[PDB]
Amino acid sequence: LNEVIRYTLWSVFKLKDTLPEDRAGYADEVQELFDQLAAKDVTIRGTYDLSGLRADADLMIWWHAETADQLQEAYNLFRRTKLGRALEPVWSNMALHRPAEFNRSHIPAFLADETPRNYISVYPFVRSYDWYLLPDEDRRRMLADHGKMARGYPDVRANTVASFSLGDYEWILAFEADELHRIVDLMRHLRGSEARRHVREEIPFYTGRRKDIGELVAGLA
Amino acid sequence: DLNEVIRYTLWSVFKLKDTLPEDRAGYADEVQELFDQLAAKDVTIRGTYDLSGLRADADLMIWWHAETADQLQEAYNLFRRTKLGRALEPVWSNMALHRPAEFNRSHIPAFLADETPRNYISVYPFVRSYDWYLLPDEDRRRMLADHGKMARGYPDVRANTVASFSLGDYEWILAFEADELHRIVDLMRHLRGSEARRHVREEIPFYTGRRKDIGELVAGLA
Amino acid sequence: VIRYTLWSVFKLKDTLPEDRAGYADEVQELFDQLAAKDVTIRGTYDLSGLRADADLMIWWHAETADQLQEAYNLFRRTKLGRALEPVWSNMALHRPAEFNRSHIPAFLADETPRNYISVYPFVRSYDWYLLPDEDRRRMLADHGKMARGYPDVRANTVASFSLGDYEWILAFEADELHRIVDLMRHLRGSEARRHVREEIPFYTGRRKDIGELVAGLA
Amino acid sequence: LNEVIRYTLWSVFKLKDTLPEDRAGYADEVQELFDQLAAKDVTIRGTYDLSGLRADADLMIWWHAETADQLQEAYNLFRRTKLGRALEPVWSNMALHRPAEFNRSHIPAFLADETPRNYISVYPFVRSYDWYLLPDEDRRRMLADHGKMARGYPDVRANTVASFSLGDYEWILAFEADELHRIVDLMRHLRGSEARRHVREEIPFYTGRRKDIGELVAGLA
Amino acid sequence: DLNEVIRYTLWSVFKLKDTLPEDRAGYADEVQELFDQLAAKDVTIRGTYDLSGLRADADLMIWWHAETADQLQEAYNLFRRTKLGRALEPVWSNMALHRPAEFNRSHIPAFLADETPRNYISVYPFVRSYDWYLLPDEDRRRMLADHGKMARGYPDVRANTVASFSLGDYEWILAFEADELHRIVDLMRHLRGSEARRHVREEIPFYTGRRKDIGELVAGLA
Repeated sequence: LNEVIRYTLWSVFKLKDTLPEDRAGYADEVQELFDQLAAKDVTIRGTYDLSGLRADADLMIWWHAETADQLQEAYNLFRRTKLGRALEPVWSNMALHRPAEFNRSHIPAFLADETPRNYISVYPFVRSYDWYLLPDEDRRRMLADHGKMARGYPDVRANTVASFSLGDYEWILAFEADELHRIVDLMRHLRGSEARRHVREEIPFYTGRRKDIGELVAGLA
Repeated sequence: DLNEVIRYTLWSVFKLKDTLPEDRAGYADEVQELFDQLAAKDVTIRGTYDLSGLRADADLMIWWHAETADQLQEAYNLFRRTKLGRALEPVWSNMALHRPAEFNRSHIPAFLADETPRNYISVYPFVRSYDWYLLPDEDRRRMLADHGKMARGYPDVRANTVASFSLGDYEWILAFEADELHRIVDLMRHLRGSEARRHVREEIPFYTGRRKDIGELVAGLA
Repeated sequence: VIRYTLWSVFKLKDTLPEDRAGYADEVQELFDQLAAKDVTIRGTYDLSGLRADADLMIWWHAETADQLQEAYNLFRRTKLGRALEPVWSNMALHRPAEFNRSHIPAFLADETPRNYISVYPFVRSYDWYLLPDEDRRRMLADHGKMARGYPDVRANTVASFSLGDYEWILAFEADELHRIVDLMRHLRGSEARRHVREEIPFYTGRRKDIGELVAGLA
Repeated sequence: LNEVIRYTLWSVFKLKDTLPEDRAGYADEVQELFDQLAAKDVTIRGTYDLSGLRADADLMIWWHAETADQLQEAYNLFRRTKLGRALEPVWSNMALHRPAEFNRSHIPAFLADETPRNYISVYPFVRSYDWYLLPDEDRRRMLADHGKMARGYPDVRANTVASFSLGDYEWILAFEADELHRIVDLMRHLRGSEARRHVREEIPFYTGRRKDIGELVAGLA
Repeated sequence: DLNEVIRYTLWSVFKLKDTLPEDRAGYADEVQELFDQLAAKDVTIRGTYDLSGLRADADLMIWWHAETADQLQEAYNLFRRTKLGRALEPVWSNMALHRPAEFNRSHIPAFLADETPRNYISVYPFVRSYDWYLLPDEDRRRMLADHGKMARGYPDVRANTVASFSLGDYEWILAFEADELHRIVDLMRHLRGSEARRHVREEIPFYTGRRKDIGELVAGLA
């Protein structure tokens, strides 16, 4: 299973303005595309309401597929929908699942049968310049201690997917949880790991409520 | 006790797209109607704030809080449909939620304690050093205690430091309330003398302004 | 005691009209009504060409932040204001100096405005205010005496903690522009340059009557 | 071959909204211009689909000529096509092959005229302030040691081209391979090189699929 | 003695809002007329440069200098009123002023010594390290001398490094002219070997282009 090929693309959009007072068929059209996409092996793990938690983000789409190419096609197809034409691209990064350095049983929840949860917290990651230059023992230790420190939070599901030379980052992280504050306390608790001493960048956070494209479109302004 | 409530707090900053119209008759009223309706659910609107002139790309800040984030999201998009909302671009909207303090569980944000909101506010995000939370518990304790001790001469300035890890780009959203603006000024200058200042990576943007009823605010905006 | 001071920077949306008959008078009218209310318009400055995203600055002060907020919105309603984009607007408030209390901003001591200005924000190092008082006393005394040879450059350094993103806002006015330049360069030799995190953006420009300023702008 | 004066320019664009549904002339009119520029010595090594992998890029052009002025003319002409009047410029940096400091048979894989592969990732590069002040031995060793580390990845072609004072950066980098995941593993593997301690900037990344102009015009939204 | 002259130099960079019309009418000529009128008032226009393609956000540069800042501001606003001006938006406009070099009073920017503009320019701002001006004089004097020596193989590249403290965000504006673009590239990479490289905080954006008469500039542009 450390041998699948799967590309994950999280892509974030913001309303150009408000959606129209009459938005009949906006939701349905997008759902239509989401199904014929699901025909091909392009799965839409979730769409997400990001309104109000960020001023420049309103909608997120999590899709994954077997080639980067299929995602690119999906992205452009969405932008042709009547909804995508009322949105502006904001941030859209792709990552690719690779075997973990040490613990080869570490697997992202979207490749481990796990259910999508109510809330998501997505964000890129970039380590210090000498993270990967460290004596393997030091990095395996900090990476293991850091996983211990989170064993109290199995109600928060992790996706931690390599992204080197797919964009500006080293990793794209996604956290799934039914209770939003459990994500908060996880981050807060993990500020205690020694790994925190080897971080260059973890911005921007996009955090939202997983929703059906029907009520998502109705919720948006 | 209050350290066991779940209260999400949201600060939403807007700027005029350009100017309100000359006749702005329905604008404040329609917004007050929405605020009244949000108050029927437990969506409380602690205040609206005039930020114009104190920052070139901010004119209006709504402070609201509620039991789920979803109600804030709902309230937010509902605001953006009002006539006032359609004259405004979003600029900065960040959510936080009270978590128990680490050492002193009697530290409670003012909005949680149902304190009275004051005439002026300064809201700003906050990010600690990378090694702040890794420092041995004794050293973080006496820097957190010493800094609150330095604030004793300013009881008129009411803190609202709230956790925000993974709600957005920051660790903490801070909101200070006082009836005289220069006292916020004087508190920060004085707190520059606390040793915790050596454990700061980020603390901008600042959104400072005057608390106003929605009718007066909509009248005085360009 | 208690004077708030505001520097408001705008840039053209495009150009002004060819026929700009009303524009300067309308603004001068409002400046006159504000001076009645004790909202002082200390100057308007032409910033064009010296920065691509800035064309005019207004320096106004008053007894409360609120009067300035009100003045700022009134100005954005004029014809000239409606032809502008807000770029950078930051307030400060004088507080008595930490060490030498004769040291006060020029515009409180009522000195005349000079021909040119350069306005910029300031943020000191994280540990500047944690230093022993005698160290900060020495560095402030020394940086100030290095400036003895530039008595033609008037300072206005004004605390701005919690009003916006900065700790101080700085305004230098001199009759010859190059004198500001040489002052800056010479002070790069003060030890206090070791305790700086941020000192941009600079807005530098020519003091002009509002009439002359409207006509010269693109 | 370290004597050839060759300027190479990568030009990134993004859609202003979307192309029209009726895009008949679009892909053809561009392909004409490419034919003319190749009649001069303006080689167009590839067009690339960048969409979805970045929210603010959709199309990259990799061109190169004997003179920088030729590329400037090519650029303004392309911006005159119907496809070009449909794009905002996003990022366009030029570089120029100079001999290597130590190993003069390291030469960009594009003036050793090779084959453009399916996938490219392009990004700028700026070294630490003191990298060039290091004793020649130390910089020699690190560049050599980092070259060894990429032996396992010979299906990935390196172009790394000096850029000093043609723009903000010190080099432009382009990596091309037929299997996208191989660029990913190469970057990750190379984070173990000592030269990682002498890096100040390496972004934005532009990664995408080489495509023929007609196929690319049809794919974009 | 050129050290006692006062000469303000301004580089003004613009990008196209979209693309120029097909019918470029007297676009080139209206601008050339204004340059001539400015030339009459001792507003020298050393060069106009094609930036396009080498930077996605710049197509045109104007290098003009004069005896007062004010004259350059007027030139600038007048240029913006031309038909070409109305088809551009400003990107980056910085002014500088020659002041006597710290140690070697013979170092003089090329334009002030009335040398000939070459085919290619690269312009960029510069900001030194915080302690740069605080190093003991002989450390800084040695480092600048050595950096001079390292440039001796490049006399075909002319330097115009000029003080800009307080005129904008920087310490110096630098402008290098050469007849062959690759000589600039090579000088830069060669000077990375100077010790002064350890005392650098900022040196972007770079605007690098080809010197062109207004007419063919306006014609080659998109």
